[PDB]
Amino acid sequence: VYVPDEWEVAREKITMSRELGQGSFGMVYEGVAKGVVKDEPETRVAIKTVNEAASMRERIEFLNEASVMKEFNCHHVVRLLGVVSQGQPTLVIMELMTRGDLKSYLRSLRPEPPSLSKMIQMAGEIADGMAYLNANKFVHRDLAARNCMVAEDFTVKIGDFGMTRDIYETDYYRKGGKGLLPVRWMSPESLKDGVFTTYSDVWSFGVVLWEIATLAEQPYQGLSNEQVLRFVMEGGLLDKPDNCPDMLFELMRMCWQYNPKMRPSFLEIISSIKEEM
Ligand SMILES: C[C@H]1C(=O)N(c2ccc(SC(F)(F)F)cc2)C(=O)N1Cc1ccnc2[nH]ccc12
Ligand code: NI
Repeated sequence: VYVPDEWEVAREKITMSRELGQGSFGMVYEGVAKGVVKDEPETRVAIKTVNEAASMRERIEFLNEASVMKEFNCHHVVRLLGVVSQGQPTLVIMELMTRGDLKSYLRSLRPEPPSLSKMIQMAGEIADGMAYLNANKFVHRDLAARNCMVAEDFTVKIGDFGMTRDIYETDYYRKGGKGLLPVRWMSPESLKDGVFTTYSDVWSFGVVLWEIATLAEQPYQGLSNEQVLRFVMEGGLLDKPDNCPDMLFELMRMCWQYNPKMRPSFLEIISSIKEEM
């Protein structure tokens, strides 16, 4: 969009309530949208916005990125509901994930022993999505607990809040003063040669596993960003989390195989888990 399609919807249908946080292209809100889900009058939505400052060509960056999600149909990726293109506010509508990001959820559980089952359950839902994504030649590049989203019924879905929430600023290194990088989630090949594949994603899934087991500790805590680079690229791995089940630690190690070709497909992982069930 360029070229509005059947996805285009009316600004009037979309009422915005409170804020969620800062997206790459502008703020993001809670809200409600009528006639966007069939057999359903009203729908709780995340309204993503561009900026009353940033003009046409970075307003197109935004829409054409969301044009990619039109292809998608996984109950385990966050759903595009519509677009609002013609008009100065310029916003995208998305199924509202009501329990927020998975890092926040896991941290909300700290201050009071999560079942192998519960964790295997989540890890399976996460791989469902990533399996679909990588199926459709889509490589996420920032798979992390902070980009997994939780539903009213505790279902996990792959999303992407972007690299720019105040709340997770310690999760990004500005390497070279070039882009923000999730250096703690990145494969040695992503770190050295800037290589991003479906297996760069399987590396980050292993880190997410680690996050699930730790109720979202900072990976490689006690290492500065430059030291993580050095550590991982030089063959270095994360330690087995305290009270981590073996099932789970051994997935993480398959995901952290140095040589990307030795790591498994999300399909391999879904297979691997779905026996333990
Ligand atoms: C910022 C908005 C958004 O644009 N995305 C998103 C971006 C790309 C894809 S496609 C991919 F998963 F990457 F493959 C999916 C979702 C989100 O997750 N968002 C956050 C979000 C969505 C819903 N409910 C929420 N609650 C609290 C936050 C929140
Ligand atoms: Ni499911």
